[PDB]
Amino acid sequence: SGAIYVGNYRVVNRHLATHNDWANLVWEDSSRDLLVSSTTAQGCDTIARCDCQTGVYYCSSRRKHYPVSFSKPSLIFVEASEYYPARYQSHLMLAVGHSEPGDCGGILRCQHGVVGIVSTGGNGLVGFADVRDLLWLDEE
Ligand SMILES: NC(=O)[C@H]1CCCN(C(=O)C2(O)CCSCC2)C1
Ligand SMILES: [Zn+2]
Repeated sequence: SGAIYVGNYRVVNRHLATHNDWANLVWEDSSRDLLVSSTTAQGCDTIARCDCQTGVYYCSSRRKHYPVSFSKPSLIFVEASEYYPARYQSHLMLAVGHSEPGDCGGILRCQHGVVGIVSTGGNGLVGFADVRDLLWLDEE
């Protein structure tokens, strides 16, 4: 579990969104595994606006932050899970690291701020849903 809290937005994995998230919906995209809901309180996270390919992510199944090198956001084939069939997920970045079911929502960050959240795992790989292109998270 986990979310990004920027401005009056809460960014979560679409597959982990709550009823309150759907009842206060701003935007959602199944192909990216992302959903954004509105919040009453202002958040403290800042979004990175950069092309970094190195950063650090939080892994809840290890209680640890790990430095990683990650690929550029791309269209990657993801195997069937309890939440999605086998399909192409867009704006996904891969790295070598631990990610088991429950690690989704952990933040990946670089020197500029939040880059994205854990969205996929298994096989000694971890995939992150990028948020750096969502410029509207910085306004309204
Ligand atoms: N964004 C997605 O399509 C993910 C939905 C949840 C499940 N996804 C995963 O990668 C695993 O849970 C599969 C079992 S091993 C741990 C990682 C894919
Ligand atoms: Zn950066």
